[PDB]
Order: sequence, then structure tokens, then C-alpha cells
Amino acid sequence: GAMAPSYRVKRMDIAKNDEECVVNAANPRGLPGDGVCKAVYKKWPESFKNSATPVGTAKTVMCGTYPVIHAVGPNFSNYTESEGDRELAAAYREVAKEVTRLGVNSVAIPLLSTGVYSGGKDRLTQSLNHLFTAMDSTDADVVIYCRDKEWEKKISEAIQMRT
Ligand SMILES: CC1=NN(c2ccccc2)C(=O)C1
Ligand SMILES: [Cl-]
Ligand SMILES: [Cl-]
Ligand SMILES: [Cl-]
Repeated sequence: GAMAPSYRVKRMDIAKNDEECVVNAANPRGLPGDGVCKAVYKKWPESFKNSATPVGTAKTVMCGTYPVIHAVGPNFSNYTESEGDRELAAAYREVAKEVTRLGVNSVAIPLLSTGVYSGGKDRLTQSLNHLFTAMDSTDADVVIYCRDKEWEKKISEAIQMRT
């Protein structure tokens, strides 16, 4: 565990993270995909051996000794708001279980079910609150990665609000 477990946000490519493991915003089929998933495939392609897993789950595959936690959030184009919310909360609970099991002191994590799984809705607050619900009982330093300047400010505000 970290001496003083924290949350931080950075606006940059999660493939360049400075943490002990990474969470991939994966598809259920273990395909290279697009966005974060494609960046993760280019950086850690070995971690996509037998990475397919159902929606609402996380599956860890090593790239050398570096753990890639493939977390599959729901695609809100396909799920109802209710069932999508339940699956999104579940994926983050499975990430917290894997982070704990691995014994890492830090993890790099994107906001699940934003971008192409958002069903065209702004889900910053929904996704980030599920992240906090799962990760608050863990003692890893959490570094959230985003690409948008306005999202950086909103995530930073939400972190600082609760300190
Ligand atoms: C930046 C981002 N904007 N969005 C977004 C998507 C739909 C509606 C509004 C906003 C993301 O998911 C990431
Ligand atoms: Cl970058
Ligand atoms: Cl997404
Ligand atoms: Cl973003």
C-alpha cells in the first residue's frame, strides 16, 4: 500500500503512465479496439493473450512482469441506463479486487464507458463516482488518465472536493 493513499488526475496517454499497473478500457473480445484500448494494445500487445472477459468483469494478463487489468465496461448503446449503470459499477469493483490481489502501490486508470461506449451521453460524474466507490477501500495511489482539458478540470475538482 501507499503511505498516504491519494487520487490524482493527469491529461496524457495512459500508455506513458508512471504507475505499477494499468487498467485497460477493454472490449469483451480481447480485440485491439480503438482509443485507450488501441494505445494499450500498441504498448503491451502480449497482455491480449486470452484477455477476453464478459461485461462487468476484469481480467489481468501480465506483459513481462507489468500487470494489465482488462476492465470491460458496458456499451450504453446496447444496455438500458439501469442495467448499464449496474455493469459499470461491477467492472470497477472487479478492478479494486485485482489491484488488491496484485499488491501494487499504484494504478493508472481511465474512466470506463466514456468515449465510444458512452451512448453519446456525458458520463464523467457517473463513471468517476463508481471509480471512487470501488477504489476508496483500497490503499493504492490511483492516477486517473484523461485526454480533454475540460474533463481534467472537472475530475481535479471532484478529487479536491472530498479532501
Ligand atoms: C471528453 C469526452 N467527452 N465525452 C462525451 C461523450 C458524449 C457526450 C458528451 C461528452 C466523453 O465520453 C469523453
Ligand atoms: Cl501524451
Ligand atoms: Cl469507452
Ligand atoms: Cl477525456
